This record gives sequence, structure tokens and C-alpha cells, in this order.
Amino acid sequence: SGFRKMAFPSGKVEGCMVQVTCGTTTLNGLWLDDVVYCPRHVICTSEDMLNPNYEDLLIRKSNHNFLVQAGNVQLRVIGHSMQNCVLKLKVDTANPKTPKYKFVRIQPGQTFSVLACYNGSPSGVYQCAMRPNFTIKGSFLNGSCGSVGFNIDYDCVSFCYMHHMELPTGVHAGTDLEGNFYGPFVDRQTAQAAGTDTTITVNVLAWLYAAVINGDRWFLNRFTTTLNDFNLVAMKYNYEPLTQDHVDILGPLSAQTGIAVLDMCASLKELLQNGMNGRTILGSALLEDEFTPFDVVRQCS
Amino acid sequence: SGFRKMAFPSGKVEGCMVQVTCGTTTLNGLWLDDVVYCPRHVICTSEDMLNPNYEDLLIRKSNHNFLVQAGNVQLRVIGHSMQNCVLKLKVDTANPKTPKYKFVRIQPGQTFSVLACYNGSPSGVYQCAMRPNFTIKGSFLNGSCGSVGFNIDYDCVSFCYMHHMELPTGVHAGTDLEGNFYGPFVDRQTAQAAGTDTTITVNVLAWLYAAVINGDRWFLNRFTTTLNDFNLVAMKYNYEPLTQDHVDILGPLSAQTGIAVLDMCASLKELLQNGMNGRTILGSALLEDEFTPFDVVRQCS
Ligand SMILES: *[C@](O)(C(=O)NC1CCCC1)[C@H](C[C@@H]1CCNC1=O)NC(=O)[C@@H]1[C@H]2CCC[C@H]2CN1C(=O)[C@@H](NC(=O)C(F)(F)F)C1CCCCC1
Ligand SMILES: *[C@](O)(C(=O)NC1CCCC1)[C@H](C[C@@H]1CCNC1=O)NC(=O)[C@@H]1[C@H]2CCC[C@H]2CN1C(=O)[C@@H](NC(=O)C(F)(F)F)C1CCCCC1
Repeated sequence: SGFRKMAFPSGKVEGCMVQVTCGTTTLNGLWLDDVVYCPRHVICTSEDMLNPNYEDLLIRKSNHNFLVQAGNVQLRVIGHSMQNCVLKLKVDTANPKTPKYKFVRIQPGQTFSVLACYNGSPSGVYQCAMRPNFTIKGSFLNGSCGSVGFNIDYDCVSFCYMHHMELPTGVHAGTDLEGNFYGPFVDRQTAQAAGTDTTITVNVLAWLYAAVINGDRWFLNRFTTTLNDFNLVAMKYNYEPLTQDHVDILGPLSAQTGIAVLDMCASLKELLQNGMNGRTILGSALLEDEFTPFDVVRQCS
Repeated sequence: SGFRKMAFPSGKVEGCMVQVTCGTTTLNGLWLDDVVYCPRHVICTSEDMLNPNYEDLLIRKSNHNFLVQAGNVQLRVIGHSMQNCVLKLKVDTANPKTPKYKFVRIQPGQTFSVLACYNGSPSGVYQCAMRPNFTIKGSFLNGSCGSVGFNIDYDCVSFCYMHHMELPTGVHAGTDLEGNFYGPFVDRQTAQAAGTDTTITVNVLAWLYAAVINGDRWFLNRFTTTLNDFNLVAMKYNYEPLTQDHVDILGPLSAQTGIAVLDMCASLKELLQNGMNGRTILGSALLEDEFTPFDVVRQCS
């Protein structure tokens, strides 16, 4: 039945995307009820960005310094406040398309959908993982700032990411919707570096189970192993240690396939030690770590 | 800035997805104006599907044999007709969320976004290519039938795919919105086979340009080649021949990077002849053929 990098349907979030302008700076905002959330660096000039004092920069602004456009209609700003690295703009109209929503802070290894936006206009949607080093491997150009990441459980949108910056390795960094950065990054145009990344082991194992459920079995073997002996090989290949919490989460997939977790661990070990020898798994020549156990169950129903 | 398999925002299509039930068969339909489009096999029992006569099966049905649910509201059917492999259900309410739309039949090598749907509820969105053998490498379970594929240009949705079936290789087949199958497939549970697939050469070249635009340059070389000598190596690696039409389409990417098309061809030749030697391009260990030149320009702005 097949296995694809699948994003959440983006309709509930499209209806919240607006354009926020302050002087010559234009980026994207999220309009929920009578509040528009955007990156605070909207109030910055090129010069300010080298070493901004945001509190100073903001006390020098008024409501009228902020143009908020929902498509054609201009929303009148009637209030502003900063929360960490996000600006909150109180507007005179509650968004009639406000979905059921929450603000959630995701953990490294968890996945979410990104709605790339330019000038408040949705451009595309794709799935990302919060990397262990708190970066995301996104696709973001100038104008993307204020684009959000989200999960949809039932009809409730859980917002977990707002886009702020690109690092020199070509990966991306931003905040939760309360304005707290993921990882040790700051909203200043200064030399900053992604820390060394690791492979999300539990997600590789989840993807191996997805493979089996779709009829790729070539990489399986009769062997098993212990959490301990497996984790020695993980250490060696720059893979996150696997925990009992990780084995427990892989349970439903373990049952559905009848392959024990520590049996599937023995498969990963041999793949790590010998490579794939010109073969592929779910159309990849690399071990994929951007599917969670939940993503695999969800998609393989 | 990064490169991702990116789907169109799915909002305009979510607002068109309905559930169609006929007896015990439930699948998805597309509600545009006062018409609901769905797979004609909705009128089939398990038994009928082994060798249906659809004309017969349909003449034995009335408007009242079709329950159409848009979320919680039931739409009253006031007409029905078959067009090839699609059923058209005239309903008593024009869809207030009908976007600007077209029905288009796409060519092999072209891409589109799929909104996977179950019980008329959007489940996920992802990008697909119409393969040269007229299959798509989708992710579709029982209940997916009636799920649509589409491109969005300006605010106009061009619908190009409706889902009908899975082939034994685990790839998928269906129709345009006028009910004509892509490829030599029929809507009957009988032994049918995907033909041998080729790699979309123009899309691999487009993806190499995307690579250069994002700073992957390792695979470039000083050499060039001719269309003919390149096509000799394409033949050998099960790659579609490249045409002047393909070279012309790659022009804007050729210009933007200053790498001539036949220069980038000499790179593909060496990648085909010697492989990648443990290196990756845009995070893939395989040559990717599901990005069009348009997809690369659009995303790499
Ligand atoms: C974002 O602000 C944006 O989209 N703003 C638009 C409105 C005004 C101009 C465009 C922008 C998004 C990135 C641009 C390229 N790809 C992106 O994802 N972010 C930034 O430009 C961001 C600002 C805001 C906080 C810090 C500064 C600098 N910055 C960066 O992304 C830079 N990164 C760094 O300085 C650092 F080293 F990572 F810290 C990039 C440096 C290379 C060139 C592109 C920007
Ligand atoms: C689709 O009709 C559906 O979703 N309908 C729902 C309502 C009733 C039950 C589910 C369904 C979608 C596929 C099922 C698995 N994944 C899919 O993409 N299509 C079919 O089942 C389709 C019907 C309609 C036209 C032909 C028959 C048979 N069929 C198939 O997909 C089978 N393929 C073939 O018979 C053939 F060889 F390709 F010709 C599949 C065979 C094995 C896998 C399950 C069905």
C-alpha cells in the first residue's frame, strides 16, 4: 500500500496566515482569535539585526507602526507585547477561521508539518523532524520567517514551530509559539553553529517496521541482541541510545509484524556494520530517521 | 536554504471532500458546484468486482441508492450519470467552498499533490510523479479510493488524479477526473501488471541543478557531452531519452547556475557509470526523478 513522507492537511493553518509589515520589514504572522503572532525581528532594520536590544527597539514602536494584512483586508492593531522571541499584535477582529488549537513544545525526534509561507500566502507543506541538535532540515527562503509547524490530532491544531533563521550548514532554527528557541540559538545576525547531530534510533527502527509492513524483508535475520550490546553499536555509528521507553513505544509495531524489537535491533546492527550492498528499503538507500512510531502506525493504519 | 518534497497547500481541496455510500460500499468523492465525482466501483459488491458490467450495475440503481455526507450534513442526490470510470452525482446544494478549478490530464514525468482521504476526512498530503509506466508510488489503504491529486497555479486547483486501485508491486493506478485511466488498467479485480518503469531523466537533471543551487557541487566535472552520446548511456541505465525540448525546459536552471545542460549531462553520465561512492546529494544516496524543472524553480525562488 506504500509509505510516503506525509504532511498533515494544511487547510486549518492556511486560514490563519497573515502578512505583518513594520517599516520596510515584511514577514508572516499567525492570526488566532484577536491575536497575530510573528517573529519579534519584524521590528528590525538590517543594522539593528547585528546586535538588537529588542526591548529598546519595541518601546520605540506604536500600534500604527504595524500593518497586518489578511489577504486584501487590513487588520487594525490595538495592542502589542513581546513574549521572548515572538511579538503578539492585538487586532480589532477575531479570525473567523480560528481552529481548535494548542501551543505545544515538541521534543527532539518528534515530527511536524511546516506550511512554507511568503507575504502571508501559503506556498507548500512538508514534514520535518526536530533533530537531536534542535535544528530542522527545512526549505525556507527570504520571506519564510513566521511560517509555522504543527501537528493535527482530531480537529485540534497543535502549533510547535515558528521559523526565524537559517544556520551556515543550510539547516533552520526557530521557536515554539511562546517565543522560546529550540536549541542554543538567538535572533541576532552573529556567527552561530548547529551542534553535531545524531540519528534518531527509535525512528530508524519504526521505519524498518514500516518496511516489513509494506513487504521489504531482505534486511531481516534470525539473530536478536540485548539493549546493551545494541547501544554499543549505536554509540559507534553516531545513533542515539535506545531506552526501554523506546522499546515500549515500538510495541504495537512489534506485535503487528511479530518481529521482536531486539530482533529488529539485530537487523539495524547488521545494516550499520555492512551497509545495504546496492539494495534499497522503501525506495531509500539510506536509513530514514524522520518517521516516528506514531507516524508509521498512523500511515500503515 | 534547503530542498524538500513539497506538496501544495491542501485547504482548497479539503473543502471539497465528501463520503459516498452505496449499500455497504463507502469511499471518497469530490464535491464541486452541485456535482459529486467518485469511482464508479462504489456501486459494486465484492462479487461484482471480479467482472462487473457497470452499465448493468448502474441501470439497477436509483438516486436514493447513494448517501452523500459532507461532514455531518447529508446531501440529497437528484441525478446520476457515469463518465468512463467516474460516477457523477447531481446534488441539490452547490458546494459553497468550490474553488476556481480545472480538470487536466497530466503527462508522464509531471508531478502533483495527493490528499489521502478516508470516509471523506482528509488524512495526509504528499507529492507524487506520474511514472512513465502510468503508475504512482502513493500511500493508499482500503478507504482511500476517490482521493484526488491536484496542482494549484495562482488560486485555480487543477485536479488530475482520482485513486481507484493498487497493483501487486505496491504502486497505484487511477484516472483523470473525466474517468479515463492513466495507462492500460481497468477497474476489475483481475491479474494486472505495472509495465517496466524508466527513470525520468529531465527530472534527475532538474534535481542536480537544485543540488548546485543549495551548494552540493561534488558531482560536477570539467567535461561536457553531446545529446546522442548521453542518450547512449541513458539507454544502458534504463533512463528516458533526453530531447531538445527537455534541454530547452532546463534553460532557466542552466542560466541561473551557469552550468550548461550538456555539461550537467556529463555529471549524470559519471554518476550512472561510477555511482556516488558513499556521498549524498540533497540528503539522498539515490538519483531523485520526482522533481520537475518547474518544482525546482518554484521551490528555489
Ligand atoms: C527571516 O527573517 C525572513 O524570512 N525574513 C524576511 C523579511 C525580511 C527579509 C526576509 C529569515 C529567514 C531566512 C533567510 C534565508 N533562509 C531563512 O530561513 N531569517 C533571517 O534572515 C535571520 C535573521 C533573524 C534572526 C537572525 C537574523 C539572521 N538570520 C539568518 O537566517 C542568518 N543566520 C545567521 O545569522 C546565523 F548565523 F545563523 F546566526 C542567515 C545567514 C546567511 C544568509 C541568510 C540569513
Ligand atoms: C478502493 O476501491 C477503496 O479504497 N475502496 C474502499 C471501499 C470498499 C473497501 C475500500 C481500493 C483502494 C486500494 C485498496 C488497497 N489500497 C488501495 O489503493 N481499490 C481496490 O480495492 C481495487 C478495486 C476497484 C477496481 C479494481 C478492484 C480491485 N482493487 C485493487 O486495488 C486490487 N488490485 C487488483 O485487483 C489488480 F490486480 F490491480 F488489478 C488490490 C489487490 C491486492 C491489494 C488490495 C486490492
